[PDB]
Amino acid sequence: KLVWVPSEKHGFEAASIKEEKGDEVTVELQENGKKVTLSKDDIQKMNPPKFSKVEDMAELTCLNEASVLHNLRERYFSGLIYTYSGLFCVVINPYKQLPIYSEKIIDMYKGKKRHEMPPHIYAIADTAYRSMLQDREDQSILCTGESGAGKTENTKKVIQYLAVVASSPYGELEKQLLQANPILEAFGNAKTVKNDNSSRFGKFIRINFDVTGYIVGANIETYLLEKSRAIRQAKDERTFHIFYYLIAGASEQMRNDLLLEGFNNYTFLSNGHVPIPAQQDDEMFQETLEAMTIMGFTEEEQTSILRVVSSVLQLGNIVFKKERNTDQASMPDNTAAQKVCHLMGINVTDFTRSILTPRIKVGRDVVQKAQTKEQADFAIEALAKAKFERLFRWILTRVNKALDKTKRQGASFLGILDIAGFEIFEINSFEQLCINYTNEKLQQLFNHTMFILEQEEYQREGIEWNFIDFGLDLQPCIELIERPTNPPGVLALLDEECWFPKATDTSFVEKLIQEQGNHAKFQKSKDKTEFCILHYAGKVTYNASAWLTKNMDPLNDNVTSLLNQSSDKFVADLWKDRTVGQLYKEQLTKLMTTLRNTNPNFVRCIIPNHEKRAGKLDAHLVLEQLRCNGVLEGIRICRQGFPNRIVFQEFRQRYEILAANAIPKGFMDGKQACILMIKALELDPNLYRIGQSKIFFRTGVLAHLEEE
Ligand SMILES: CN(C(=O)NCc1cccc(F)c1Cl)[C@H](COC(=O)Nc1cc2ccccc2cn1)C[C@@H](O)CO
Ligand SMILES: Nc1ncnc2c1ncn2[C@@H]1O[C@H](COP(=O)(O)OP(=O)(O)O)[C@@H](O)[C@H]1O
Ligand code: BEF
Ligand SMILES: [Mg+2]
Repeated sequence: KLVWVPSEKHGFEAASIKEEKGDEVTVELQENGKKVTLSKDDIQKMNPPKFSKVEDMAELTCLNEASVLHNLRERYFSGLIYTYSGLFCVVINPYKQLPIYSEKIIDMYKGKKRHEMPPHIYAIADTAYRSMLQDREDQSILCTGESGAGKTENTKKVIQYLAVVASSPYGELEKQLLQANPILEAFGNAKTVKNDNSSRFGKFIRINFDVTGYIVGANIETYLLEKSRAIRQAKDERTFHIFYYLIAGASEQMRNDLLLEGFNNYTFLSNGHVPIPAQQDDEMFQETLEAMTIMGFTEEEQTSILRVVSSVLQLGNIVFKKERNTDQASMPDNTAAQKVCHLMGINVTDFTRSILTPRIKVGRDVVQKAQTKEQADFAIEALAKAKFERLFRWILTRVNKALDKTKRQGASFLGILDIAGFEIFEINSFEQLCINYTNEKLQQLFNHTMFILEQEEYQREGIEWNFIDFGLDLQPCIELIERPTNPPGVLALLDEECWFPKATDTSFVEKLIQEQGNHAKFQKSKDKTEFCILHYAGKVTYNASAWLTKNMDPLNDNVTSLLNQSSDKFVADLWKDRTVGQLYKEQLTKLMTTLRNTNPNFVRCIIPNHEKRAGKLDAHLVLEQLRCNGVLEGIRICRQGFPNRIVFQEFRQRYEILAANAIPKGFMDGKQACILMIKALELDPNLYRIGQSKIFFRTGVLAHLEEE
């Protein structure tokens, strides 16, 4: 007499039905004994105890939100962070070190089928690896989820599994491969209120393989680096790890060399020295230097990199005042300009002139215009973000150079996506639009993949599949963001608005209301810069402040030129060289085109709590992520159809006891044997469907069968 009822504290909770009266049901909570009257439709059927901590939730007889949630909860507290959810995988961040990632465990998963061993990331990495050789098709592992859910941690475990199994211990390439993320994270990761090691970029790591299956090379593409983090940070947050590593670690000689001057003497360090618990910045600096040594970065490359990190900071120490009774920019103190110019290998007078009085061509004449304090601050800020992303791109292209040095492309690859998941913030700027546009494509991919896997399964069994593409639901929303013309999208109207002379951020929004106002996935807010978009996971209020500027990404042409002709060979290489929106759409088209031609493996990461705590599972927050992931839409769709499918030999062996009379003494066909057991059970012909190898059942039909 036990059931699942909705719970404000636990999401769902065990309770027993004491009295029924039509739709009204009076339950008694199996925790505190408190009486609760609620509707029959809020009540959720509970699974037999033989399903306690079930490794694959597709095995559940009663498929419901309450049963799935409890299955993940039971596993999580038993130390079990991995759970298979039929066609995809779920990972709940333990926030503690688990002993599941040793050399013994790697060897145990070598060539094992998904069902042959307990759930692990190693098994996803192995099944995709074996399939790549067997089927001769490219693979992908998609580690999705919120900030601090476990995307980076899992992505790296796939790398360390494959660097062991697909090795030619480890070997120069595999040793270097394991150093890519230590380097990239030093420059692209930061301490955030959500994650002490948040990825402030997204990546798709492509590992290349020999016909035999040996790692032959690798390439990494990065997306959306938060270059604005170099300038200023929110309360209790840090810039990229590298500034703290360098300042904390650098030798007495290095400090003097690169003109480094402590945590409190830099404006680009908004909160001074903020520490990362259980981590020392000086230790991490040595750990980063070591990784760059393994990757083959010469001491000169290492030192020129730290010299750029130092100049990025100095830029954010230059102070502009105003000439008396004018808006005109003045630099009364040359101290910072001199220090940064010594580092950038450029002339200080030529730099000062390039920031305060830049020469601009008008045709045919050239206007030397004096800048306002505001324009010069924007120019120095714009240049510091631009230098930093150009330093990340250089470090990245050098890592790729080290990792594809063999001039070998292989017969196949295994792509590993680790990009930022959907998150609604207080301010959702142009970057959030791009991140949320990306997830509209990654969720359409997942939805459509499940739709193909099922369409193919239903066809094999010869059972009727009356469903339209599950990916098509996310299509109008995408068309509101991309779509070049007929109704032009959000980005298309931005690109067009950036060309208008008098154009403003409000101007852009007014034009957006005028063009997309009555679009299904559009809503007017309630501020003249604000607008809403109804994404798969939820309504997001976007603020269009400085988007026109963000899409244009302007830099002072004069200083970029000086840097292009720097006396320092490295700085010169950085500045060796149309919209931000158009360029990102290209990156996403190219990534989606890649992913669409690989067999995808989904690894849905779940954050247990917003506290960064071990053994604390926030039920309603885990529920909120399964909704967002598509898990709850999945539970619904499979409830609608046939969730339980059993093979004839397994149906007979499992339920021989009940229909004892139906099976006559002798040899008989599997399909034939079951028909008679089904007929003896007097099962409704709407509840079942006989397939070519498995019997398809509606939800709770097999639960009824579960009796002794
Ligand atoms: C019946 N089924 C299950 O795995 N049921 C458990 C389950 C489904 C969904 C969310 C869940 F939590 C859970 Cl436990 C297997 C194939 O069915 C799927 O997996 N479809 C599916 C469709 C979706 C459609 C839209 C959005 C998400 C979706 C997710 N998924 C087939 C199995 O017999 C063999 O693996
Ligand atoms: N499987 C795991 N085992 C141990 N710690 C983990 C695991 N997954 C995540 N963590 C913890 O969570 C933190 C955030 O993980 P991270 O992968 O960087 O998140 P994100 O999904 O934002 O990339 C890590 O610093 C670590 O403490
Ligand atoms: F913090 Be996650 F890596 F976006
Ligand atoms: Mg990450």
